[PDB]
Amino acid sequence: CEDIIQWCRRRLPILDWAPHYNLKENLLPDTVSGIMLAVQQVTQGLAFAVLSSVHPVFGLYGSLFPAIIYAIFGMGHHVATGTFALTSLISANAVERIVPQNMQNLTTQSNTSVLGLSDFEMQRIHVAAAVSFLGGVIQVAMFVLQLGSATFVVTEPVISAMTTGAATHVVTSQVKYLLGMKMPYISGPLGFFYIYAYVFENIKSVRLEALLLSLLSIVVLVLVKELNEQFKRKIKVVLPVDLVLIIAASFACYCTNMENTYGLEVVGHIPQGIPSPRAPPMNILSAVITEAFGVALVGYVASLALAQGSAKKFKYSIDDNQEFLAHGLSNIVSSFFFCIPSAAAMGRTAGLYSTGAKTQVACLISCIFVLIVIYAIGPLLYWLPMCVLASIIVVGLKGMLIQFRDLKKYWNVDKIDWGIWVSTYVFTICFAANVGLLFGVVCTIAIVIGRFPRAMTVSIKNVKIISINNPLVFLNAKKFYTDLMNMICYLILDCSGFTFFDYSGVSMLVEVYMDCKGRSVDVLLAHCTASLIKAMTYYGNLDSEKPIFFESVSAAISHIHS
Amino acid sequence: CEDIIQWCRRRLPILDWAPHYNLKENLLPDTVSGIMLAVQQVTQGLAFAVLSSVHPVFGLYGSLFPAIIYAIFGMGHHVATGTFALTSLISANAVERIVPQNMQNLTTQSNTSVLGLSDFEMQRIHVAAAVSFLGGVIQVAMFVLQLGSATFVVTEPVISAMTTGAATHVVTSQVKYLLGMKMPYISGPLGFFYIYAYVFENIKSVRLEALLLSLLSIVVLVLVKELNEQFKRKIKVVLPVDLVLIIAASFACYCTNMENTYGLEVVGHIPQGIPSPRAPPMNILSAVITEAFGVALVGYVASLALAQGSAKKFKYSIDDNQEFLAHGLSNIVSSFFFCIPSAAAMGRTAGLYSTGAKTQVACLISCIFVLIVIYAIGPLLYWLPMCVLASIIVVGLKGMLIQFRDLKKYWNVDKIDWGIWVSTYVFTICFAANVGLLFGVVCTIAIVIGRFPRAMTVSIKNVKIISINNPLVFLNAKKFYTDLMNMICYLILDCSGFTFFDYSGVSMLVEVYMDCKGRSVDVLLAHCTASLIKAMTYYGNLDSEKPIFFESVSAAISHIHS
Ligand SMILES: [I-]
Ligand SMILES: [I-]
Ligand SMILES: [I-]
Ligand SMILES: [I-]
Repeated sequence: CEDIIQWCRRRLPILDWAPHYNLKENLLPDTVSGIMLAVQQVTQGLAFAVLSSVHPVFGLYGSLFPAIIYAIFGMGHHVATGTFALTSLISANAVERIVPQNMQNLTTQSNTSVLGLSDFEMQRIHVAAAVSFLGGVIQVAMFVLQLGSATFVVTEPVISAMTTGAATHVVTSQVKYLLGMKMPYISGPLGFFYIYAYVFENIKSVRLEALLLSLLSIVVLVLVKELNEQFKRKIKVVLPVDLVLIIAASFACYCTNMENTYGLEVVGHIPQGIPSPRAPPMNILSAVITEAFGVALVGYVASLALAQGSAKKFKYSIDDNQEFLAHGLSNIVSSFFFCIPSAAAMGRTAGLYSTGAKTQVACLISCIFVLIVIYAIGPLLYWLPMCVLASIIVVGLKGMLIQFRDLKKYWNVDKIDWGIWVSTYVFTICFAANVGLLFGVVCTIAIVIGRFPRAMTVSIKNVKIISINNPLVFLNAKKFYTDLMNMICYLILDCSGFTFFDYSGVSMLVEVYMDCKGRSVDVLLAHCTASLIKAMTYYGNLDSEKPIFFESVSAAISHIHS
Repeated sequence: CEDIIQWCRRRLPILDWAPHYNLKENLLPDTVSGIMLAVQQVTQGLAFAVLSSVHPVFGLYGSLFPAIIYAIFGMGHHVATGTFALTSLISANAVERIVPQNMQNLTTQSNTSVLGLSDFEMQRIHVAAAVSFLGGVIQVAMFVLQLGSATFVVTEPVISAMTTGAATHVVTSQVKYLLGMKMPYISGPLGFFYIYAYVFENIKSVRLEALLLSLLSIVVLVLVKELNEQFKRKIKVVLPVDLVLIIAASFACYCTNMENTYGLEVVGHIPQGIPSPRAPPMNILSAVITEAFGVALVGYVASLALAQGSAKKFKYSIDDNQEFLAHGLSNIVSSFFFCIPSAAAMGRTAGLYSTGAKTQVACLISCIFVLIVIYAIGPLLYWLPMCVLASIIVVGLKGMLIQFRDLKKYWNVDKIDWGIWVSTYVFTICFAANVGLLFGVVCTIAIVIGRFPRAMTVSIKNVKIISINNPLVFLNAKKFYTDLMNMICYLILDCSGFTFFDYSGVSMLVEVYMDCKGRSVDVLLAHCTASLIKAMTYYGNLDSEKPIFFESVSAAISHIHS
């Protein structure tokens, strides 16, 4: 049928922009954006595969396949799917719990040892792929039963606080690389403070060379990135400072013995790869349920925020339910190619904004470059120090960390969203990002619920006319009663603003009617829609041959003159 | 201070009705109600202490102390605290899990064997007392932080469905006594069907004498109780059919060997009691957390419903937070006297209505009679068959079971509360009463939340005037936008019905203003309270020297004429 064809065409938004592509003004900016995004995605993939307690080579795969799937199935134009450290910090818990460090040695190194990797490295990527697969199927299920229409519960302050707290957590997790020391996997309901306790207790074990390298890299990156923004009118491009820093650090670590003399840590091997696809270990799909739910929700909300921001900024329309399908398909297809959970990072979107990308082609061209890294520039990334990579990551987290300035706006506007922001931030700092999101949503719903029984439900208009403003539900059913008995020969209830109700509202309206009848004051109603009339005539046994319901306030006023 | 004194006086409502008592028209009906309630409380205490997997003598204690404490600390007039089978069915789970049947034999019978009971009987009453104590402290804590104001979330259909399902469960639990067979403790997420599966698989083990006795008792009870109400005008009293049935059954079981010849089951010993108070075992207070929460919530909700019904019927005012304190104190004080969890049953309230009780004195006089049962009529309750007791209980459950007629009203009024009723009933039948209550509350909140983004948010009134009906929160912030852009030189937003908002509402209002400015249509506002003006001027950078906010619609109309 025609409707079936329309439905099928609505699930592939690429056909909306592929034939309409213009190679006269949407090619050069898209190409430049792709080149500038390739290095960002490569560095983020490496640093967030190390953050996910898997081999760094798998973050490179995480920057290739989900981007293609989202380009085919995604609605947002400036959304670049990838590694997204927020989900890596969640999958690391499952990876470290199922496969702890005590099985590091005495391995096989053969018997389906994919790539050139040793054993105990496939045991961890298998758990990560299982987490990705379960998160993808959860997202697809949430697409089937249309929960994308229920995304209004996640408000702006909750997402802002959760992302700021997660940025602080990611900054904390990179501290050991900037300092140069080694720490065990510390996680839990208060790991943020335990990490710094460990750092301060072992302050004599830090390496000065790593500290100076990280400080120099951070200073140079911040200086170049802040000087380029202010001089945008003169310099009409974006300076690739990250690429220059990576090349300089690698060349300085190679034309020395800085891996041996001044004991440093570098990115290990990165073998040339893309092996044959393999199904994830469905045996583990029962022990990673909570991590799968956490990634499937956190990644979706963080990516939907970016998609909605892009749609608002560039004046186009997106669907909150198509993002569910796009992200679920990305995760499911990626889990077969040894990929960690994927989502959209705000830094890549900000880079796309600053470069001038137009369509999803900029997110595809970068993939073409990532392939080149897999097969050609793979072994070349041996001498990049982890201090420089950590400096790059913490400088790129600036957009997420700068969201502390929303506190002034929330204080000057609401002062109730200010408290929600602060509570969500402290919960995200203490426990985690998913706990922070859940707490924020629950707190928002509870606050909005506890504000109906303490708000004015009627308005007196200048026989007296009383207009019913808000809908009459169980939330403000009793408050309505005491609102109407407090404002007491005739009475007109203008029900034009009375849209929807329930059993409690109808029962309370009938109770008000009978109580006013008992106190020798008549109650004439108004528009009252058409279902309200039926409900009130059934509940109150109201006879149809008595004038109670009128078509307008003027009709009731005319009925008074009789 | 005077406020402290008034606060302390508000916590003892007995002083509100003790000195104002009138022993002219509030004594004879109160005395008759007390006499007619004593036998009801005795039978329910016995049959609900057996239902709680403890000795039947402890249900007699459960009908004595919480009644006194609620009389001192309670607001409702026709509320009689006691055993309340709904809470017994919850505490039985803890009793049977902590102390299962396999240690019934090989006991000590000494070393602080209270009263004359064997051991393994104190082991169960200790667990029940711990459950009641923890529930009481939970209720007192819920009184401290004033959660009694947040009781509007529990609606009438949820309570009705939960009570009907629990009544069906209680009818199921008494089936073995009516039939005469014996069953092991069956409970779980589908125990209601497993009980009947056991009954049908062992249909050859039922006792005919017990079945005929139960059928005769049920028929006589129903006949007398339905003939008495319909001849209320002639018979100006309530016939004590339960007392006559108990005496007749006991006397016909004594002047025969019906405990031996036609093998029956009778009430065991009922020793003369009221022992010394003893603190409940605090070692167990960690294994009964869920049962304590279940009783503390179900009992409070089912008793608050009755208190509110009484207040509405007899035109007085109660406090939803004082009931928390009264019930918590009742449970805590009763836990020291070997009592099972306590609450208010609907049958006792219906009996109080039908007798003519006026104050809480009718709930105290019965206590005086219960004392007589403890010390004098204790051993006399040996030959009462369990078939007659089960018949009495299932006939008394008529008020709870008749609530199926609310389905017609809910169908003819709402059709959305009808679905909530049905869903809560089926969940209560499947799992339990507490699960049913939780599901009902969550379903009500979810349905009410889902109904905001699909309701009309504005109303055009006959330049064009558009009145803002509902509050602008995150629930209907987006729906408002598309509601106002769809209805599009001048535009007036009558903000009289606009009462409370949040960040999302203010941001959406400012977005509508800017978009209308871009489309060359001016937006003039209205009353707009006083904080809305500040929020809109801050968020939108609105200058105070431009006419945007007016005091009334007529002022805006006058501004047009310029
Ligand atoms: I990120
Ligand atoms: I996190
Ligand atoms: I009951
Ligand atoms: I139950």
